[PDB]
Amino acid sequence: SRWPPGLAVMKTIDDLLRCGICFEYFNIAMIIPQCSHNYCSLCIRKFLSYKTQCPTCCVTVTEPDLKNNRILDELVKSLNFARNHLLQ
Amino acid sequence: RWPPGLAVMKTIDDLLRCGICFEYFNIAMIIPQCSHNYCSLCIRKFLSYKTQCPTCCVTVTEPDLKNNRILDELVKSLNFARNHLLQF
Ligand SMILES: [Zn+2]
Ligand SMILES: [Zn+2]
Ligand SMILES: [Zn+2]
Ligand SMILES: [Zn+2]
Repeated sequence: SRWPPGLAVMKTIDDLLRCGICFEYFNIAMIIPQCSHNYCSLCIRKFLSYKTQCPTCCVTVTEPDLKNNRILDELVKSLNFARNHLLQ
Repeated sequence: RWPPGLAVMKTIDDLLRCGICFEYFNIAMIIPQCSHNYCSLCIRKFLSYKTQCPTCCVTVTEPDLKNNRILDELVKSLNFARNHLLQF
């Protein structure tokens, strides 16, 4: 998941688009509205079945709180496309 | 903008642009019911005139809005990258 020579600066953006639970690019990104943290749907829903809190900041969170953060899905798709188009 | 080598990055630029002011998000707010995003001031001003999402027309009021803090970080990071890749 690396860029052509001289695009090391892209790492910051790549890192922002990765879930803190699984380290993969957001898959069906969900926001926790009370704290603005984001996770893959499956990742966060699995965590909340365990503990009803944000796995980053510890604020109380229940499953009905979660909302889709659709723009992150769009960004993941577009960044993957960009990266592959450049490596070509 | 991006040099020709990196023209594809315009796709990422486009996703970080507020649909009200056409500038990169400043203090991004998400409308949770529809997942569209706008600069905080842009959408709050719009809602004082018409209580709807500018893109999808669902009813929205100011108490609905939540910070989408990841977008501000993405804007900051992409600005850095762009400003250091002008001669790529
Ligand atoms: Zn995940
Ligand atoms: Zn949190
Ligand atoms: Zn705006
Ligand atoms: Zn909308």
